[PDB]
Amino acid sequence: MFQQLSARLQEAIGRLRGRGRITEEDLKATLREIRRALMDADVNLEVARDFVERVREEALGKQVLESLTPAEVILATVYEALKEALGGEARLPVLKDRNLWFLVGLQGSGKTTTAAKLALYYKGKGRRPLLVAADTQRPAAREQLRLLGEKVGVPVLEVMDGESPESIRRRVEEKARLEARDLILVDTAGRLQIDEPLMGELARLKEVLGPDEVLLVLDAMTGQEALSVARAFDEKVGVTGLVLTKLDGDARGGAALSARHVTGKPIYFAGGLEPFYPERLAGRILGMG
Ligand SMILES: [Mg+2]
Repeated sequence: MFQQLSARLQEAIGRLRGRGRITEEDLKATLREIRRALMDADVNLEVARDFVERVREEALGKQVLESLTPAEVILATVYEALKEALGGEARLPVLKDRNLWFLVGLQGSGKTTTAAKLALYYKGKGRRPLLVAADTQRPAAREQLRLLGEKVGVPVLEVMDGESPESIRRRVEEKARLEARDLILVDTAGRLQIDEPLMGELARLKEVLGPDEVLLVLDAMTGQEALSVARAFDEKVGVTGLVLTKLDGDARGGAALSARHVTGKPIYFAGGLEPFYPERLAGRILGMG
């Protein structure tokens, strides 16, 4: 995962291998190399700085300068720091008896596909999901979700053009009652960029529907821009967790590695969609697969 970063971290660590004890300047050099590798992978500057300080403190705590196999001590330390940067421990949203979640994000994030994949994931766990195609301006966005629902075997309520949030609420409620739906996944409007009309409509929909989770879907390939998108969605709408898509196309990793620090939000899922496992990703970056 994250090809360029992975190669650079592995090389930085491997440079230390089979050479016996290393010097302080050797360690500092290695840290500077890791820092540059993170920077080049579009990790947020402060995240990268904190990461290497963490590694250094942890490595020195493990007596790296006395070690006869310092590369292994570095490897361990970097693994942990990666784990932590990525979220520490696997996290998922809390289901209750009934749940109504928003998916938010830019057109291009994979939001709509993600909504359908999440519905399938939770159907496999025994929930009874309902997809809601909530774009009140674009019939094609609603049709997209309708087709995906048919593919995954999950019902889809399509909002009407210009439908009020209150009417959406009523129709969703009705359908959920008639169909015993217990997980309502609202695919909100996707647009190419953030603007005030979008935000205001999302914020209003949120006031009226009262979602228990707001999942922000981000194309990881956008790098740091994703986290600026995240901050904007959080400030203007309010997010509870992230879904990162297109991780397999991301050679860099900066968004994943920076999200916890920058946004304070968990990465729930990774995009054909699985719960996000920070430890697995940390291993993959380091070549343990
Ligand atoms: Mg308000």
